[PDB]
Amino acid sequence: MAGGAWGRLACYLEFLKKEELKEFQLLLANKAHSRSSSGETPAQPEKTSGMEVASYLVAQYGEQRAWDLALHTWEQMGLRSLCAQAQEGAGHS
Repeated sequence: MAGGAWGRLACYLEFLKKEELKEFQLLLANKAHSRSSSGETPAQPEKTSGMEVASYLVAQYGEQRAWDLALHTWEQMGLRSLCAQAQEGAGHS
């Protein structure tokens, strides 16, 4: 199935769990392409599954600054595999 604007998005977000899915949604909000003198976003997050972080991130931004910033946020953690899979022409494997 396709999504609101995700489909396969939540499949990437099925591999990882709180062990670094939390760090992902965290590191994101620090990087947060605004850049201003706080380095957070307003309204506390409430979304725990990868699916939920999907429909969350498209709300925060849209497809664009969701995924474009996501592909940075894996540079922070060190998920070169994800940054590969996301671009591999493959839709995971």
